[PDB]
Amino acid sequence: MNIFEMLRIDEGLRLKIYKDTEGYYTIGIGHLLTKSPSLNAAKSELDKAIGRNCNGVITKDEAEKLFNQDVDAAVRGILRNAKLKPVYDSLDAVRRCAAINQVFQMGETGVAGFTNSLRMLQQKRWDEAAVNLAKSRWYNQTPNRAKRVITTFRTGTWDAYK
Ligand SMILES: Cc1c(N)cccc1F
Ligand SMILES: [Cl-]
Ligand SMILES: [Cl-]
Repeated sequence: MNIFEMLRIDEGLRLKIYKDTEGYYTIGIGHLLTKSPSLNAAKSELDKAIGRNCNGVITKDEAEKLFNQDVDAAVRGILRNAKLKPVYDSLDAVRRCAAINQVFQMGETGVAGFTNSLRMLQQKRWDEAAVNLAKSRWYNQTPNRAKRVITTFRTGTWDAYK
């Protein structure tokens, strides 16, 4: 198990523009295209990112290219965030994947609001952090996944990903 397999399981793979859990246009492996409700806006974004007129459709290699780039940006985002960085370096390798997962799904932002949890995770209070993490719109909106990520932070193993 690694980040890529992990995320591939949580986000799945689609070659055609689709709406994600929140209604936004996305493609590939959870690659958000835009929050606007204008599909055309989304197709433009698509083209821009792929660098070619896709007409809402892409290849597998293309999807995986976005994927790489996205995994990268995210970690990179973590590392650059002052509040994030320290927590992230205090973790073992599996838990790190869990951090990445969240940021990928929610942004530097979305996450920058889990202070209490962050702190708990930094103190290595697994069970506490996990209960904390669950008291969230995040868990309530996408429980199955959130469950997998939380079990991941709690245990430090890939059990939930089987
Ligand atoms: C999202 C996250 C968590 N949960 C813990 C440490 C760093 C980080 F970016
Ligand atoms: Cl791109
Ligand atoms: Cl879910």
